[PDB]
Amino acid sequence: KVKLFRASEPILSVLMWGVNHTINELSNVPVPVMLMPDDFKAYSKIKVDNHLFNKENLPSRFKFKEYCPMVFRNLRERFGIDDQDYQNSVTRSAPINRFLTTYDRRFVIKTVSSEDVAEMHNILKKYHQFIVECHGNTLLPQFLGMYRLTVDGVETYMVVTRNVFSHRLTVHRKYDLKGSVAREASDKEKAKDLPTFKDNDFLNELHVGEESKKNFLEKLKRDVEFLAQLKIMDYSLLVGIHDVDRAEQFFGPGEFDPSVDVYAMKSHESSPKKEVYFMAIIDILTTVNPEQYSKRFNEFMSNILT
Amino acid sequence: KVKLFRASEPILSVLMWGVNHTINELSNVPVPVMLMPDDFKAYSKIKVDNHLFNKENLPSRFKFKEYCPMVFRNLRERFGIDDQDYQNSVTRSAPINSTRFLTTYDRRFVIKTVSSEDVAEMHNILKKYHQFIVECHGNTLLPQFLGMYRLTVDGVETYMVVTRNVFSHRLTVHRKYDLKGSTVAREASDKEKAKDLPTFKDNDFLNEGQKLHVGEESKKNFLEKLKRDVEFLAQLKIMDYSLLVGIHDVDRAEQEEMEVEERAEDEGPGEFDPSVDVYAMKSHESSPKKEVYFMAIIDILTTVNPEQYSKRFNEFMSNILT
Repeated sequence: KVKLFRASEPILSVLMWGVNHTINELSNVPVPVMLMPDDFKAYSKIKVDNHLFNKENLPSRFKFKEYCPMVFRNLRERFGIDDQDYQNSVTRSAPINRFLTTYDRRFVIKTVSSEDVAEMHNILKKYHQFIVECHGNTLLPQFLGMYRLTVDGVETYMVVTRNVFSHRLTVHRKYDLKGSVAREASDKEKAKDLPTFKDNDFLNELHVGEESKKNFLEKLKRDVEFLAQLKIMDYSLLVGIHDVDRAEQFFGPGEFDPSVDVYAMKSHESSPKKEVYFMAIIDILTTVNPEQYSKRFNEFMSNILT
Repeated sequence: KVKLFRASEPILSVLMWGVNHTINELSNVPVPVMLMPDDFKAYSKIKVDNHLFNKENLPSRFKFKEYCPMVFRNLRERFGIDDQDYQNSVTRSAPINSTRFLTTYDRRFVIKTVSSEDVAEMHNILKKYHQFIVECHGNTLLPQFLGMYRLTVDGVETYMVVTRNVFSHRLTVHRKYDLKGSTVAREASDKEKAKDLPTFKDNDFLNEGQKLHVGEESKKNFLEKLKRDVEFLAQLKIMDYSLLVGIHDVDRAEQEEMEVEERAEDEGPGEFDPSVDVYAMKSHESSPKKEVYFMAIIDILTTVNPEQYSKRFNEFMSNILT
């Protein structure tokens, strides 16, 4: 209950302090009957300027800013995420390795630009109403919070999402898929321990059954169609495969809580390999178009599952 | 759980918010082995700029600064005050009037509005004051300093010093005095005398033939505390403090209470916890009316000399009681 905010970097400690502060503050704000237009233009800003006090892990001076806190708190609720757990995932231990992850791997913390923040504000209302409408059952990124950190006079923007991958299960194959032209992974990329394979890598070489294919493709058509309405493109389908048998060499094989690992789906019983898949849409912020991009994306993702 | 910080004035909302905030933050600072010189020069500053957010009770923009929070946390500890109790006494409901003399809703603590010179003086005296509080284990008639803050609302600064209440947080004061020992005239004004609970002075107590019946055990303890506190004040450049004296009539309270329950109809007793009401003395057994007194030294921040003022203070206050 004594929360030091020890971290590898001052910036991370400031993040921890900041989520802590803002989440607490929000625990002193009543959950409204509904969001109002102003909430979509609102923010909190804090400037800390301490002196000879509590400088073990935190800087003496810094700034923290949370964009649209009522909206993100409502999003958090809609995604079945308790403010307290969110807070604990950020504050109990330094987030880890620009893409970061909370120590418990539940949440991804992505550094962004000023333009991503603007874009976010631009789509936030429609995004929220869409989340409401789909009861949070979506394949889009699930945005949990958005922050601006000012450390040493240097502004850093962050967006917090639920992890596409399991927070426990090891991912054994990564693909990033646009359905696009053509693209592959490099010698530079095929070098890594975790290669980000691509469309050509995948087509060169997913078994969930026809009901799962139904619901997944349903979700996808609805999300990709929403993305085309907002006239967005160049996003991908992030796909990760956990090979159950490979991992076997408290515990639980291929075991996971689908209320937590939200994008996880298991192999059909008559699958060649015992496997768990993770599939979501990413990169929705920053000679074709949405209609063409959206529909092509759909064709491709469709001929990916059986 | 949901603390709204609702108040009569924005300034009070900021105070509630500020105490809540600083105590919470201190909850994430390890309590140390011994206070360091740095702790006596230290402070926390926070600037809040909320835009279209949380603006029902709080100002959108305000600043809160706490002076030397490690030291006042330690003082709180040495005075038997738990941080959470403190924080709750400030946040659960708005502090009430008695700026510039405020009380928490539960009558436990006093919030005084002070000058920047007063804050500066506190800083001059804080190390020695803390040392004294240490070597006397909190048993003192001096003001018991619990925190010191600067609030900024609409560009305007306000400084506050929080103290433990001299009076009981339950037992109601039926008559009060401010005593100095001043050979000079010390009298209550027609203004003050017209008030509901006038604050009487030296010649008011002398003329009224007032005396407080505590019996010698209580009296010796008290005179010993006073002697040491006043010598401590004289050690510094300190003079012109007063003895605040509150008198609570047990019977009179009983009557008031009776009238209350009797109104409700149509529409222990004189006891006190000495760990909470820290300046409180029961009337002696063989004493006229059953009273409870509250006696503390106040006003120590802002021809005769401080040593002399100290001995004279002490003599007058010896004579105040039997």
